[PDB]
Amino acid sequence: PQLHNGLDFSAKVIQGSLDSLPQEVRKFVEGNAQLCQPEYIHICDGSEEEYGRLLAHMQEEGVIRKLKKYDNCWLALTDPRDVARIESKTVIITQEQRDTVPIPKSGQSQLGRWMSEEDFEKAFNARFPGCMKGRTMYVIPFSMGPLGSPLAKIGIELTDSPYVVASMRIMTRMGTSVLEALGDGEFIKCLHSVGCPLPLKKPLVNNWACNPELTLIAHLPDRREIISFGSGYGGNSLLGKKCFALRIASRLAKEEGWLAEHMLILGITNPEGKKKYLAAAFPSACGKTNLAMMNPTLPGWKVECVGDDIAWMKFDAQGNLRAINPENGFFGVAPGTSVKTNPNAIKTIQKNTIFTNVAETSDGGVYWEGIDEPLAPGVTITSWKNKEWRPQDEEPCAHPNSRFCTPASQCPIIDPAWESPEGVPIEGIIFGGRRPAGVPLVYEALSWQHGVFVGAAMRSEAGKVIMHDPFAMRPFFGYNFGKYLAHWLSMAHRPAAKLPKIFHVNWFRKDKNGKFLWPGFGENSRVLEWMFGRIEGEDSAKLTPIGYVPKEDALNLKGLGDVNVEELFGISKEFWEKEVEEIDKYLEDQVNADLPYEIERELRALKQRISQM
Ligand SMILES: O=C(O)CCP(=O)(O)O
Ligand SMILES: [Mn+2]
Ligand SMILES: [Mn+2]
Ligand code: NA
Repeated sequence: PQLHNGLDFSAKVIQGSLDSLPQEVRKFVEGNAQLCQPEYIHICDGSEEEYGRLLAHMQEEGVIRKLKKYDNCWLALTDPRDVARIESKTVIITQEQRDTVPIPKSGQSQLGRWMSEEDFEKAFNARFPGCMKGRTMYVIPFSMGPLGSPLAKIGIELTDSPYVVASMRIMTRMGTSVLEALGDGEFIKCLHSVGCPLPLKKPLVNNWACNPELTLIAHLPDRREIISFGSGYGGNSLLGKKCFALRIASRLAKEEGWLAEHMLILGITNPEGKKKYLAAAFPSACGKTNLAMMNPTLPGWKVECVGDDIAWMKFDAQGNLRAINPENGFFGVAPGTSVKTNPNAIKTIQKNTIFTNVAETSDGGVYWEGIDEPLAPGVTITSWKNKEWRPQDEEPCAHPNSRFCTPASQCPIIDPAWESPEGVPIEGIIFGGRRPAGVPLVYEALSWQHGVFVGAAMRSEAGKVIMHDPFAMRPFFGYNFGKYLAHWLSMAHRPAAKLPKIFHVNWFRKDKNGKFLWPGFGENSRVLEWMFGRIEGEDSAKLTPIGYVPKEDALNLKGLGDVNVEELFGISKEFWEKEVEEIDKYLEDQVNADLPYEIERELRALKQRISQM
């Protein structure tokens, strides 16, 4: 309907048709075109042609550089103001604050950031009107999870960033077939703008459009909407990555009886052909990608990657905990990725990969701190800041949060079931963190409820600072963490549910001198072997106040040197008295009225067991 000419955006569509879009998709696209005023609308088809052309166009405009050493690899260097997810500008909108975050007893909440609907509407009106003037609005239809999966969920992302389009093609399954699969079904509304309408009011830095001062990443779970403004970077712009897959999804999971978790998924096979799938939640910088793509040292063992970041998990009718990786690629921290640390990642990123904020070598290759391979004499480096770089320099050549964005299918050890619509059966869940002192290499929770507590109690070294990161979900809870705990605990009361064994690992315990007590990397397969046997009901465990640890001689330590098993598995009453006390204070403050009875009980139990040693 029109008395004039200015609501139908059909004349502005440069690929696809508004008419062919499902009713509700058209309304989403058109309504936002009316608001943001793009010059053009491009309905993404996800084709190789679309992709290659968009890359070459970004290359034309100096937005990306081609890396000539590799096969179809690209490099983007950002405005230094726009280099990471910004938690302090990340918010969830609900009617009641308590539905989003528990109300703390003493201080400020570390478990989320609530914004009122009233405050958001003002913030929105101050940002989005006219924001895409002079730019193309790209419409990205994407599936989170295998296209056929009953566990999968579909989104539509509108963006004015070609970089976002290119990265979303890698990180999700996107294009025409998603629109066709969707039909008149429900979808998550994802709206993004770099917030730099043309003509530019402010200087463009490093050909990277962004609006740091107005950056805001919002989630409206009740409206099924993600709305993000001002950042073109990673988690802020690739709206499938954290906004959808963790924040919105955890809330949907809560409603629908499943789990959306910050977990890798791997499949491990023993030398007798028996295969098990495990999930693991680690905070930042704890070797998550390393574990997911591990090359095991133990003969006859195999490790295969399903995913390295997000797990969507639901018990089936038979009581199996079925998991899918909702992503289509890996968005990994580049620095520290070497042949020693992650050889399978090295093989993956050789081809069809977008790199962000890494150094470039003079022969068109990539470089970063901790890459652990020398350059031929003559090969020079250009840093992520587009300046000549030298190993003697005080500044890093790559940004510490620099990234590779690579197709999952390219992983040489990608699991054969990684896109099976039914998902894979999880038999073990692993929590862990960086703890230089006190916390043994591996322990097993005494029960499901103790296991939930272990997840709740997670702390990790960020003078250094040890901080809480329960379930590795601290920046990602879609709703009240106490209710999230209650949601986990409720799984035990599902009849037929086969509850996975819960373990906790510490690869990072140091001796008195500051030296790691565990070699790690591929040797972590020895810990995985113990876990495997424990799931199989093997008598390989010793009871301690914190859970079960390996018996003496239970862990395969052959081929290692003289590993200090005494200091590695040592548990001190003094350390754990302090540990349980600060967990108690943290939970009381941060979770307060919403702490489930069973978590308090697990806490009392632990205090009691420690009091008796
Ligand atoms: O969201 C981002 O930009 C970073 C993703 P991660 O924190 O999993 O490396
Ligand atoms: Mn992550
Ligand atoms: Mn119970
Ligand atoms: Na740039």
